[PDB]
Amino acid sequence: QLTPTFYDNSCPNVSNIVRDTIVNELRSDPRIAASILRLHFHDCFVNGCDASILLDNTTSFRTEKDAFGNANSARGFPVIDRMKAAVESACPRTVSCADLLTIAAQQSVTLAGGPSWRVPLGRRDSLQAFLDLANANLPAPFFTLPQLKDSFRNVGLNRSSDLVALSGGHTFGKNQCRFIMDRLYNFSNTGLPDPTLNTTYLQTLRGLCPLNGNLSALVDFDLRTPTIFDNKYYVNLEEQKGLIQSDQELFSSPNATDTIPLVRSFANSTQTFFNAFVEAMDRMGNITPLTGTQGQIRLNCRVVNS
Amino acid sequence: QLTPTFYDNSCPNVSNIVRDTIVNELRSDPRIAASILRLHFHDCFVNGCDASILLDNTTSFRTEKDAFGNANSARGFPVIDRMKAAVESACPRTVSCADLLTIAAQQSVTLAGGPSWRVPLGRRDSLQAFLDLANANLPAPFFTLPQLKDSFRNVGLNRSSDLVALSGGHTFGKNQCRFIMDRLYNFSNTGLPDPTLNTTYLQTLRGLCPLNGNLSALVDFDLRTPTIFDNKYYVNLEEQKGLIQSDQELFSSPNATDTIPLVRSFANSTQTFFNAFVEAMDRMGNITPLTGTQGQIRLNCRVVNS
Amino acid sequence: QLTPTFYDNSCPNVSNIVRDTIVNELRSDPRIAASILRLHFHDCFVNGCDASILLDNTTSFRTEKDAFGNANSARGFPVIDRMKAAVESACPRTVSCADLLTIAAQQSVTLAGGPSWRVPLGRRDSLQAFLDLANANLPAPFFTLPQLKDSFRNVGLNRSSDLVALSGGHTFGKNQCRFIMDRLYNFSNTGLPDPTLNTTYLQTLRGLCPLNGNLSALVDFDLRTPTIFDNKYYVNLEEQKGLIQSDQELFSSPNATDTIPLVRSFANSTQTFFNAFVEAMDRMGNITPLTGTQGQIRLNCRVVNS
Amino acid sequence: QLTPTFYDNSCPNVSNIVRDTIVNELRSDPRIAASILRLHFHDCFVNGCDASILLDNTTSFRTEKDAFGNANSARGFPVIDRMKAAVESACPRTVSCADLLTIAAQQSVTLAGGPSWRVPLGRRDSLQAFLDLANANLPAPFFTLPQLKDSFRNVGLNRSSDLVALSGGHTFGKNQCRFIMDRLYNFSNTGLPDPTLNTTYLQTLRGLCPLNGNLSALVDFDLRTPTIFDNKYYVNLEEQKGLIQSDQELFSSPNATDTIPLVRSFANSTQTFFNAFVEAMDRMGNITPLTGTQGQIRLNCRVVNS
Amino acid sequence: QLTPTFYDNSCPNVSNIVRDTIVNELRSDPRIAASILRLHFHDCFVNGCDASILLDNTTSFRTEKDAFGNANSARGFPVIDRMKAAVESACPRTVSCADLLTIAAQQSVTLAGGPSWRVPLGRRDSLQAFLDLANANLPAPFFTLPQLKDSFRNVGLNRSSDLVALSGGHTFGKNQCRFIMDRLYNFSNTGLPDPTLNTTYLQTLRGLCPLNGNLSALVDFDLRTPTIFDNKYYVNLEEQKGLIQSDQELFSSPNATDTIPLVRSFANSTQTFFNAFVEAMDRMGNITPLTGTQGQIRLNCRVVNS
Amino acid sequence: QLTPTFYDNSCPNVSNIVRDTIVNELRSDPRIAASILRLHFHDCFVNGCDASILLDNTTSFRTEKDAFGNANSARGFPVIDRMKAAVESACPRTVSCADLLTIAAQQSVTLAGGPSWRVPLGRRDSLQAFLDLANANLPAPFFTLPQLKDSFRNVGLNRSSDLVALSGGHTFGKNQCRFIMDRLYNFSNTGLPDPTLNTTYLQTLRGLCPLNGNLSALVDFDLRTPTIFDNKYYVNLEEQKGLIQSDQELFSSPNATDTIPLVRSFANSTQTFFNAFVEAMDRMGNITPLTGTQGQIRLNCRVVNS
Ligand code: HEM
Ligand code: HEM
Ligand code: HEM
Ligand code: HEM
Ligand SMILES: [Ca+2]
Ligand SMILES: [Ca+2]
Ligand SMILES: [Ca+2]
Ligand SMILES: [Ca+2]
Ligand SMILES: [Ca+2]
Ligand SMILES: [Ca+2]
Ligand SMILES: [Ca+2]
Ligand SMILES: [Ca+2]
Ligand SMILES: [Ca+2]
Ligand SMILES: [Ca+2]
Ligand SMILES: [Ca+2]
Ligand SMILES: [Ca+2]
Repeated sequence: QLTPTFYDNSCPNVSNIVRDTIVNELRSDPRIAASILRLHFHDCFVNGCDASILLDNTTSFRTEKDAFGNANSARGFPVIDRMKAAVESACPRTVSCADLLTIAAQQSVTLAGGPSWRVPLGRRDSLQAFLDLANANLPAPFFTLPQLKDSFRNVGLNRSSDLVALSGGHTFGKNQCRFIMDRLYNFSNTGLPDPTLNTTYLQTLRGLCPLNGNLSALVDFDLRTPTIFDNKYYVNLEEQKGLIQSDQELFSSPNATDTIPLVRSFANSTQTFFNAFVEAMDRMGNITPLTGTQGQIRLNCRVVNS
Repeated sequence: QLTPTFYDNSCPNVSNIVRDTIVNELRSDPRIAASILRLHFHDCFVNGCDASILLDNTTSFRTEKDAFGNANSARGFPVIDRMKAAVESACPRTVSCADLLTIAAQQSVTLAGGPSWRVPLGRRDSLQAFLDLANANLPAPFFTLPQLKDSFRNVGLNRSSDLVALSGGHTFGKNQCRFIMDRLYNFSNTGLPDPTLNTTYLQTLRGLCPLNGNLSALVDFDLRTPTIFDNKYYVNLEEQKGLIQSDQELFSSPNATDTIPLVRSFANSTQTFFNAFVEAMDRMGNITPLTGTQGQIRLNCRVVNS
Repeated sequence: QLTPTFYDNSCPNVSNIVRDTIVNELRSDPRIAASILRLHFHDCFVNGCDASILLDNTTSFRTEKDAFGNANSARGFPVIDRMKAAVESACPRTVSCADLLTIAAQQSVTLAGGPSWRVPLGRRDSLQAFLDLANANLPAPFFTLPQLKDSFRNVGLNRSSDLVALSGGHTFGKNQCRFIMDRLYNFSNTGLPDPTLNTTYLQTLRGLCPLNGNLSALVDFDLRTPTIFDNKYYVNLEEQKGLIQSDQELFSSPNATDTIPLVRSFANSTQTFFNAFVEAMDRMGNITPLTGTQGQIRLNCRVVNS
Repeated sequence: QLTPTFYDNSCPNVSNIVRDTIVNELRSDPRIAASILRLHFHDCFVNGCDASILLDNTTSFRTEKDAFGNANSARGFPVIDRMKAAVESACPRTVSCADLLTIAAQQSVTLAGGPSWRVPLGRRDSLQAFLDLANANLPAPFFTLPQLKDSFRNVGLNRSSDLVALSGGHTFGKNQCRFIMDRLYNFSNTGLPDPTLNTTYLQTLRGLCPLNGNLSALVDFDLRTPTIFDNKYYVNLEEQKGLIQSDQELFSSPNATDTIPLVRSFANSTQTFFNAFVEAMDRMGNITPLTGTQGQIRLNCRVVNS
Repeated sequence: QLTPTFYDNSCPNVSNIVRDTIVNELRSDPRIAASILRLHFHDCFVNGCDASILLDNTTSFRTEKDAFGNANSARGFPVIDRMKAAVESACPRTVSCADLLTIAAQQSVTLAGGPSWRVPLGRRDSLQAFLDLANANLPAPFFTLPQLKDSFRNVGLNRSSDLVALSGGHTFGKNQCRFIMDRLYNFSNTGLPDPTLNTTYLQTLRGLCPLNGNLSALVDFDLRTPTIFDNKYYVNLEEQKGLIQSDQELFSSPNATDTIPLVRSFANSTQTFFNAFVEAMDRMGNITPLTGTQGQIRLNCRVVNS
Repeated sequence: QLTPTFYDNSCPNVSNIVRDTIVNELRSDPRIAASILRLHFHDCFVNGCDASILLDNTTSFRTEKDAFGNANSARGFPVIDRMKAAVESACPRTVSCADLLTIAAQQSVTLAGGPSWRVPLGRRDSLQAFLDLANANLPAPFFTLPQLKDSFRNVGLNRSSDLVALSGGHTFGKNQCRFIMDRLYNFSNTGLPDPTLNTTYLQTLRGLCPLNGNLSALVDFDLRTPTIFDNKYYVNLEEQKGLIQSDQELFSSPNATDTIPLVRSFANSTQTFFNAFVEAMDRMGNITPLTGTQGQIRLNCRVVNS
């Protein structure tokens, strides 16, 4: 039902427009590509990729921007508005916000040096935002592996490769100190740091996130190549250098039987990882989409067309 | 206009409640899933899926339960009342009986081992029952293929796949002897059995439905897997083992030019059949629904809210 | 994702059927093998090998047959229809037109004496034709080397070997006089012939394409073996006997630094060329294919299944 | 590094001298202003504005005058020699040929009625001519929009305004029939004229360039004001009256998403166009200049000082 | 594309492991080396050396073990499983079953005293088994020479040396009486034994395979050195002592014009035969392999990885 | 005497070749761009940019690779050999190793995100390596500011901007712990750390370079953007975060009167820094070059042509 050539006759330049917008932002916000990939992920895990995450509050529904995994964390919204205005100008009423965000996530990966592919298209925009569902569906950094696995399965991403490949999104981007404190100082009430955190790195992290510092300070997800989309994320995991608990568990959990091989496999071959990432991405992009005449094609991503 | 996420913020647990109710019934009535799928079908073919079939007699209108294809045949009503009370208790005045029956039919298929999907929702309940329309719209086992085709077209299901896929509902469930007698003994006044009925099976059927037995005795629609929702129904058709005339005609009628390929196709691939079934089901679920402020959300499925 | 054994259980005889059809045509049209190889190439460069080039005009989309590089040039369509009818007869609804054209191109090469291999299979057919994209993506005979290189890169064929190997398709086949006139008489407004065209050959070409003759008259791409698929194409390039500008530039352009070695290499070893050709062909055959449930398996290559 | 006041103390009268020379030529060759603007453009696109285009053949290097876009097309050289002798007489050894040609191009625009500004100065003259680079860098009338865009980007003119503004140089000047024939009779082998050429104008052009006439006959670039530097060039584009393919594509190409607005914008306001032109011109004038002690200040523009 | 050093950095000990396993088996089953060489041959002739022959039945495909030339004949499977477990233990997920069987066949030859060489590596495992293709591609003992030649050509082994060299695999190993009965008693309905079978040997064979004995009793292929890989196989052919019809025909067929010289040549020089064998083996090992990312690296040779 | 257009007619593709080589290396060694910039610097400071640093030992002279500032520090040599072979293949005997290394250093800067410019060319290669001169001319991390200033002046880089701009090369790249130990623990026998090293950073550095760790472990020169060529290097200096003593002294030395303003100036404007860097680079590239017929054009950078 979704096809990569959906706009080829109706709006042949969409990807160019999306790409130009991102390249442009990158000059002022080098973090933009990572943020955008994350928005798509947060979009798709709550009722599919329907742009529900882009809606602002209304008297009929609460915005997903207030969900626990989005509040004071999700960012990049004005950039999406900018690309939407640009494409409305070129192909009035034709490209939905759901598709736009998908194309943008894909372009962000390629621009950060990752694989290049054409994402299936033709999704439509939701009529409401689902805050409660977002609170229930988004995974948290403190989940154990069986919990992460449960979280992915819940939305239909039932293969270990889905979880392992998609976690590679942590090959760039930033993370707040608040999310790693319980690991640097008192992990799970043991009164000691997380035993799976390499001790040399532990010292560095403590320097970046001092026990009485700013919890909103940012640290890079990938210590090797912080801004390049490549497979270094997996190399770090093998050395016990995954930044957040959910990262390290893919390699260090007693339940990581089925994941350790994929991790090793992705760490050994950039190509194997890229192919896997691309397939996992297209599976995530296919979660319960709105197609045909369901939903709408928003004029502005933040509000339902009236 | 109908969207699968309609209740996601208002009554997130509906499907769970519906599913639990059915699983529970299944312990005492293994036939319940089949019966429920049949109610939805009989609902949708008479003025759309508006729960009109669930209304009991009033002084202003006759119940569809007395229609020729419903009388002493349709069953499962108390189970619908039970799930309705359960959901009224969880989400007072929010889920209509039309939606409830749709969710229930879908859950019955999955629970019997069929595909799993999210049905479009947001239908509303009718204000009256349409007995005459039911007498005119419901197909009968003795219809020829052009008649079955006419019957489906009449309600908008105009593709051969609609008829072939939806007939796969006969992959489980029961059927009364009365409906196959004219085939086992004197078919169409020829004084002989239906030539399209495999002769070995003919003997078995005669053992189950003796010339002077109980016409209400039940036989399984699918001799291979009587209770499992799978594609065996089509395999039987190729061997001349379709139970009722309307089943066998999809493969044996001289007019079965456009249907034979679909039958063969569904018999060869469980996946092809499942996809087809799901699409056909969603097309049937979209017949002239009552949406927006039309119709109502009944407190009890058997009566109009006063 | 694409595998050479895709039809081995479902339609084991496809290649035989394709081969027999071509052998048969060859008796009446000795040019058929060359034409078919060219169709596949023109198919793959416009949204991948999805048989989009085979669709005829509809009210929703214009046919690619009217694209600048196809109009009054592309040929062989009725032969594809013939092989499609033959395979539909043997394996109803199983082999897509995209796969058929790929198998046909490969068989045409082998039958003209080239290498023999099994092409990866499992592609599906597009839902529309892309005329504008064809106008933008197909290379022209007057492109400079950096332009040819840009054209190939654009579709993902980013290696110099891709361009050099695939240009070897000019080892057989015909070309119209109109495409070489600017070279025989007034090259690039210099008022003189192309200095890279051997002068003895120049005289012959002028005899074949007189200044006031028929622009549609045909000349052979390869003067050594016009109909045999071998490496002579490269030997001609070293002697300044490439027929069209884009051919000669691979060896004579000031930017031909990376291509001259491959040309020399392919001219010295039939085996080296064959291996290269085969790999380049499989890379071209892998451009953004439609797989799984995307696109369809057409009953007739010229129209979308309704 | 380049400053508009470079000669203000050393040779305060240069512009006057340049202007007087042009005014004088204009009496005998009304086309001179257009030709001169074109020389500067052809100078700057090949290794920057270094007067490399003005050098005649030597035994060490071939003249750029033989490049494909210059041969039997570029003109105005003796007029440059005349202004050079005049300024050598006033300020011996002080003004380079690169600066002279820049001042001349600017004066030609103003004298034809365009904006007036002071161009940045201080460039120096090259030691050789670059024929191959000229063959690779100069755009041709048959390029598609993505090709024109690629051509400009290649030399550093990376904004759509650069291409759109600078194409306005076609607001005056002449063009040979040979460059529009493929459009009037057989466009891209379609056997039909270019569909983007207004049909009334098509007839006029055919009258000026008969199918068997003189290919060197000249037609005006701008049908509204052939000799006045103004924004009419853009008005013609909106009516499908751009003379050469590269002109019309800025408005009619499927890829003209980012250019159509600029075209419309320049067509609506002479001032907006003038400002844009001036900025684009100064960006082109800044391509990799030779400054300080690099290159030399030629005594005669056609030869390197020995 | 296939290289002998493929595992040298990833799993340097594979050959040692394979060799040790075979040496070990040899103590209990002296026939193991011959059987293994035969498995590789049967693997390669059905869709290339992709380990398709090692897969057991599934509901999606029938095992090739039931093919006419495999049923109650092919053996050695548990030994392959043993070496696979041993190498999985040393280099988890790195060596495919296709490569393993190739290395094993080569080691079996050397261990039986044949030449020693490094086989090209890097093949991958198939996703299905091809029973019908096996029934069509495997040669039978009763084929005439033109039929054997046709059989080899069909898979790409088009030289007479391929057939003659590879038939030398009969220099060791066993054969069932059933395959030589038609020759010892009633050859081709002549009511007489095969005239090309030396009469003294005929008597011995009759003693081993009595007219009413066990058809599964085994006789040695090579009467001179039954277990040593050497050229004696050819010496026997010259004396009319080839055991099965396809063996003797290489020397006695009226069509054996091109083969008789090779036979004589191999009978005269152990070195000439060894070189030929090795080259023929590497050509057979190169039949349509799955490389790069095609196919997979099985964890267990009998089943597809799920 | 040196001109940026030196190879434009003789080997127009050199820069492309150099750039492609580096882009390629970057995939495996992200540190390559930094290393290459450093080689050029070490080349130019010892008898000018004459590629003397690239020569290996001979019986007539010792290699500069053994100089104190090169031994177990300088790297990237095989990459230079690779680009040299590539350009010899395209323009035999035309580009010297001295020019190649200059182009490479410039390309490394741009590829890491720095300015883009065309370096003056035409240098030639030396006939010997100068080890003693290298020992005397290369600056060390422990030099005081007057010593650094003396070192630069000695080779002709007599402006404070030369030292300040060129020190910005430390905006990327790595440095060994051994070079910062005296600063982290016992600075200049004071028994205390360097007072000009920010104390928070001091802790981090100590974590990276423990008092009894590996002296060859690497730390990044720029803590803000370790791999991006930008002006952050200067921002760190103002916060006392220059990594090595010679870095911090430009801002903290009592003699830093003339340098502090430049540091502040470069920290405030990326453009000001880029312009300065480029000019400083071209001044360094002009140190006593071998031109005309002096020196030679090496076939291989490691040895003198014999
Ligand atoms: C194409 C025309 C159709 C005809 C003529 C027909 C006829 C029948 C008949 C006569 C029975 C048995 C009634 C009894 O013994 O009391 C029956 C049962 C059933 N039918 Fe159909 N049917 C048709 C289409 C469908 C469709 C489209 C569906 C649903 C998707 C369906 C689902 C069922 C099920 C599941 C049962 C068994 C119900 C139970 O056991 O309670 N039928 N049908
Ligand atoms: C590299 C750029 C290429 C250009 C500019 C180009 C151009 C052309 C032209 C102009 C013709 C003759 C058209 C006519 O007279 O009607 C032609 C014919 C042909 N081309 Fe190419 N071609 C290119 C690449 C390829 C590729 C990659 C293949 C296939 C692997 C190919 C295969 C053929 C064949 C076999 C013919 C003859 C077709 C026939 O006789 O019907 N070409 N090509
Ligand atoms: C965008 C791509 C461009 C193309 C493909 C192009 C093409 C041409 C052609 C083919 C001619 C006529 C040649 C002849 O008949 O001999 C011409 C003339 C001219 N072009 Fe362009 N041009 C381009 C850009 C420019 C630019 C940027 C300028 C200057 C700012 C310019 C200024 C002129 C002028 C003034 C003439 C007339 C010269 C005369 O009458 O002597 N062109 N151009
Ligand atoms: C002002 C005096 C300078 C001193 C004392 C100095 C010192 C050093 C030292 C000690 C290292 C690390 C060596 C190692 O760990 O093996 C280094 C690396 C580096 N230096 Fe400098 N340097 C100076 C000037 C420059 C200049 C002018 C440039 C170039 C424009 C430069 C570019 C680099 C680069 C890019 C690296 C990292 C190389 C790599 O990662 O391989 N340095 N420098
Ligand atoms: Ca969503
Ligand atoms: Ca990374
Ligand atoms: Ca109803
Ligand atoms: Ca069943
Ligand atoms: Ca296509
Ligand atoms: Ca040929
Ligand atoms: Ca120039
Ligand atoms: Ca004008
Ligand atoms: Ca096989
Ligand atoms: Ca033997
Ligand atoms: Ca030096
Ligand atoms: Ca930096």
